[PDB]
Amino acid sequence: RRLKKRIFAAVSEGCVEELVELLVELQELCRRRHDEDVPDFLMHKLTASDTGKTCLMKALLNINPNTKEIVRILLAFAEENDILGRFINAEYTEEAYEGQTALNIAIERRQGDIAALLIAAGADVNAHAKGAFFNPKYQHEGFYFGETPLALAACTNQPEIVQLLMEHEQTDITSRDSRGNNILHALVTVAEDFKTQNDFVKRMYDMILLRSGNWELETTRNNDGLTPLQLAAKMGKAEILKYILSREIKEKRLRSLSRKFTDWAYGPVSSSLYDLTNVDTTTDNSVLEITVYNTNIDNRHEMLTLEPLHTLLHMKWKKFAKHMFFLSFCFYFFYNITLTLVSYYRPREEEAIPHPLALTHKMGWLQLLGRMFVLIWAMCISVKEGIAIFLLRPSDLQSILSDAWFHFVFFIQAVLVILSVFLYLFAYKEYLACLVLAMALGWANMLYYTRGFQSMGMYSVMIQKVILHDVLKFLFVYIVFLLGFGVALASLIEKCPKDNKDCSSYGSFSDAVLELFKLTIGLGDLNIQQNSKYPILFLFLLITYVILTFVLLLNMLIALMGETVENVSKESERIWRLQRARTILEFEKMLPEWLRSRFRMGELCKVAEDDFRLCLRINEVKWTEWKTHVSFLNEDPGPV
Amino acid sequence: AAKMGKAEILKYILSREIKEKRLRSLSRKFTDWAYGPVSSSLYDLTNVDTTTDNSVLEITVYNTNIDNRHEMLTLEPLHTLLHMKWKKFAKHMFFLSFCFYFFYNITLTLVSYYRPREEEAIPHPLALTHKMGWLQLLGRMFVLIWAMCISVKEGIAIFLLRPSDLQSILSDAWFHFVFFIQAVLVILSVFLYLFAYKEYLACLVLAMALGWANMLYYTRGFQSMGMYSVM
Amino acid sequence: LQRARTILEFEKMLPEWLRSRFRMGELCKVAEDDFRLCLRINEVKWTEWKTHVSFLNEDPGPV
Ligand SMILES: CCCCCCCC/C=C/CCCCCCCC(=O)O[C@@H](COC(=O)CCCCCCCCCCCCCCC)COP(=O)([O-])OCC[N+](C)(C)C
Ligand SMILES: CCCCCCCC/C=C\CCCCCCCC(=O)O[C@@H](COC(=O)CCCCCCCCCCCCCCC)COP(=O)([O-])OCC[N+](C)(C)C
Ligand SMILES: CCCCCCCC/C=C\CCCCCCCC(=O)O[C@@H](COC(=O)CCCCCCCCCCCCCCC)COP(=O)([O-])OCC[N+](C)(C)C
Ligand SMILES: CCCCCCCC/C=C\CCCCCCCC(=O)O[C@@H](COC(=O)CCCCCCCCCCCCCCC)COP(=O)([O-])OCC[N+](C)(C)C
Ligand SMILES: CCCc1cc(O)c2c(c1)OC(C)(C)[C@@H]1CCC(C)=C[C@@H]21
Ligand SMILES: CCCc1cc(O)c2c(c1)OC(C)(C)[C@@H]1CCC(C)=C[C@@H]21
Repeated sequence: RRLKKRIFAAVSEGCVEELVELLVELQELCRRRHDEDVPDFLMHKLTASDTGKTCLMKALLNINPNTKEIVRILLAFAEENDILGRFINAEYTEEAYEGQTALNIAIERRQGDIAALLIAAGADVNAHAKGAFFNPKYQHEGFYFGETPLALAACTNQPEIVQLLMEHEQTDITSRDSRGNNILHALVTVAEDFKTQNDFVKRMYDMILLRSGNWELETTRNNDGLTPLQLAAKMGKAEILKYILSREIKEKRLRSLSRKFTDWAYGPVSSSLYDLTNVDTTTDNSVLEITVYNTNIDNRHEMLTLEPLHTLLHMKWKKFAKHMFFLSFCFYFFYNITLTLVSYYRPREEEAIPHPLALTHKMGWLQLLGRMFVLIWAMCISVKEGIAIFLLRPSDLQSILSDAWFHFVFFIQAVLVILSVFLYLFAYKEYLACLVLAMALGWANMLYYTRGFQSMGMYSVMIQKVILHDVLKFLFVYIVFLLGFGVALASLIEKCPKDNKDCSSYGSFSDAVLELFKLTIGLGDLNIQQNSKYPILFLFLLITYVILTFVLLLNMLIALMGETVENVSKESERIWRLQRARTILEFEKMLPEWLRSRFRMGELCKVAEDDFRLCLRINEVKWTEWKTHVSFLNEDPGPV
Repeated sequence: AAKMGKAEILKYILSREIKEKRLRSLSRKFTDWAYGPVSSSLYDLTNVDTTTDNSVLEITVYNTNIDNRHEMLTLEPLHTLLHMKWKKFAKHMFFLSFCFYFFYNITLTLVSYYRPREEEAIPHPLALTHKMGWLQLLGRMFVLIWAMCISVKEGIAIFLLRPSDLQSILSDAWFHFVFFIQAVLVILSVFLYLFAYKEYLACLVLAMALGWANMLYYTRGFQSMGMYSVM
Repeated sequence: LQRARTILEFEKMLPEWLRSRFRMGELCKVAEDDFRLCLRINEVKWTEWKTHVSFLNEDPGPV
């Protein structure tokens, strides 16, 4: 293998003369040495076995200003000895790198000129790469282009090569990779925001679709049942989603491939009929379901401006969800009042036994429907939220924000009511402690129903983000000081002469924690005389607790100050639109078949000749940029 | 460049790529490979790690006569190098610290509210227990050994205090003293009580209150709490 | 910053055998007659492109 290793060193450096020298020798060699299987042994003297790497690969992996040459001498050599098929179509063999061919290397190293040669020489254009570096799971183990040479040219912004590969036949544009993705899914995969990758996926996602001329690639489910449209929604790619929905192909013969059919235009005013094929919840998983109920991404706020949704969210509220949100509040109001107008009349007395909420049995009519409404609606929450418990594929944060703080307290409230009626039934006196939490949890949870009511809605967000993030810290350090300084003053106190009982406020530890607790809130009375060994030390630990406590309270107002000036005006108004969206859809999931169909949005359209699809009209006004409006669906400018 | 605090020049010395051949040997940014956007850059750690004597990672951190030590620690054979040392060994040792310093104050505290809150003739507060059960033996004994342990150790941090330009005040030394004072007041008392003095109680109580407030120190490897203990 | 002092102050404590085990780095053939420690830091960059020529090892990736 001396001739083998030296030719590898030849393509490496760039020595063309030294290459042509051994070029003759391998030509002189194979005629008489190891004949009768010439092209196999000849190839075997070019294969870097245990890797599959041939000379042509070794040439283009290592680019030098003298590289266009060494390719040509090997290609003309492949022509003479007739190995041109297996020569170019050879691939690596190891699992870490499989399928990587010559065309795969040339498209990466920006040698677009050499690419045109290898394609014309008969390179398998619809190649693949099913290795590990080419299908990583974690980041920074490799690069996912999509197991086609076309994708690597498009993902890496090589439009000249994409056009050339595209025009050449045998270029199956409807191909599919290992994980089922076609060329369009992969472009949705590798696409970041404008801070990162500039815009070229938006431009290259356009170029392939315009020329394709069919509703084929945009309607392909990879393996898990996802189109490029749905895939863009799940991963959280906002820029590409803005294009897919609001796509106008003004050039005729491809107006059919649009979703922005302009109904008409009279000067500044125009009417754009967007489409709602797979955006509404009529079918299975859609944008409006994925965009809202997803939690594994972070930018769900920015997506809900994209505007066959925002108009679509608002109209669902005006129709049905505004009412159902209020019909909810009236029953949940009547419930707590019922639970409360039992709790302050029957428990505040004792004869032998009161039955608190059980089957009334010797009470008037007023109290029958009272107690009965509690148990049925108590079980009703107790069941329902439990399904929301179960369908809780882990909300990435936790029980904490984005919804699940509230579905538990609803659940806990329902359990504690029914739990008590079981406790009381056997014998137990523990019924009262459960009704009282059932009130206090209930009243504080009426605060929940403030989201379809604006500015209050933003206020119920700010309280929540504040009782998760800053106050929880302040307690945790306020505990350790209180419990810390609590012992110090609870131990410095000494003998309580029984002749002078209740000798001091600070006695046991339990009293020290509270009489310090009353001090913090601004309540009670203080006298530095309490029976102690050191009245000088007994105060220094107290004035200590005043200062050290006080300092954190200033860390409080500034830590929220450093939170509110950055967040509120953008934070509250936007996540409010989010949680309001879940409320709309969650009601739409409830509705029966006949009632949902009646309230289904949309209006039919003749967007083109052989094309009827749903729509949603959104008028607008625009003055700054003008045109001689030519793209009309219907020429008559206006309604009717 | 590290000692004087010159950040711009340090950014160049570490991340130097001499792409032109014949002088690639003079680099510290050897690219292992590159496949399109993804690449792998093998930076160097000749005199950046603490394997040898005074280095960047020792000078950049322990220096106080400059002001811009923050901006330097982004320069990135350090930031990656700081983070990996934590994941390996220092995350654990920081928590093994907190458990013993937790068990210490609880020990010091579960003596302070049971024996001092009574008086017969004399209680021996923390001395050699001598007619107590096993629970109280390892209790008192753990206090004195670990009390001396802080009392010694921080004292070396006292001595190796080429004046931290501010003072005892910020950038570290506010906390190494209260650790020291806490350790002194405990052992100081056991000496005071030994002779005859009644002053033992006043020292145990500061030993608690200083101790509990200094548990706030151990909040730095735990993020957002860590930023709160700075503010 | 203060987190950095905590890391090193612990590293100053560690005995000889335990420090050597936890020593970072990996050997490299950066050049012909040159072996030195290293630390791999991968990255991602999209805005500026080039026909990458400066390779230590030609095989693009781990292993
Ligand atoms: C976060 C902490 C937990 C939160 C809790 C939240 C709720 C607040 C909790 C309130 C509890 C209030 C007192 C309860 C009733 C008394 C019983 C008791 O506990 O004490 C008994 C023993 O215990 C002691 O004497 C305490 C000594 C150890 C202090 C531990 C503090 C740890 C904080 C570390 C923080 C780590 C920070 C880490 C930083 C990274 C003595 O009590 P007594 O005199 O025998 O009892 C009176 C008798 N009576 C009741 C009949 C009248
Ligand atoms: C024609 C009528 C036939 C009956 C249809 C019945 C349909 C009702 C649906 C599903 C039927 C099954 C009921 C299950 C009961 C428990 C569900 C539950 O929790 O509900 C909630 C109320 O949610 C509601 O949907 C309101 C229920 C009041 C009756 C509405 C009738 C009018 C609907 C047509 C109106 C058209 C008006 C538009 C203008 C033209 C109670 O709140 P919660 O316990 O905290 O629940 C969590 C959810 N939440 C926090 C987001 C609120
Ligand atoms: C600056 C203004 C803003 C901030 C202000 C600070 C805010 C608060 C910060 C911190 C809380 C501070 C603690 C206060 C406790 C005082 C009372 C005490 O310790 O002893 C007393 C009670 O003792 C108990 O009841 C023992 C504790 C029981 C466990 C429940 C703790 C409640 C905390 C829930 C946390 C909810 C978290 C949910 C929200 C996120 C006396 O003990 P006793 O003798 O046993 O009882 C007397 C009656 N008996 C003799 C008849 C039995
Ligand atoms: C194989 C084990 C053999 C033993 C090795 C012994 C090594 C220990 C080192 C030095 C030995 C000498 C000890 C001197 C005692 C006083 C020092 C001191 O203050 O310590 C501190 C704890 O600091 C620690 O280092 C933790 C000590 C607990 C034992 C750790 C054993 C596991 C080490 C291997 C773990 C590998 C796990 C990684 C995953 C694989 C106490 O806090 P402080 O008093 O306030 O001190 C100031 C410093 N501080 C504020 C920054 C915290
Ligand atoms: C008001 C914003 C939403 C809300 C509702 C609640 O029901 C409660 C909330 C918050 O905070 C906690 C969990 C601390 C409360 C504990 C006890 C009660 C009586 C109520 C709990
Ligand atoms: C909490 C942040 C760090 C800290 C720890 C402490 O130990 C103390 C701190 C601060 O402030 C002073 C010095 C005023 C305290 C004096 C008395 C006590 C009981 C504690 C002192």
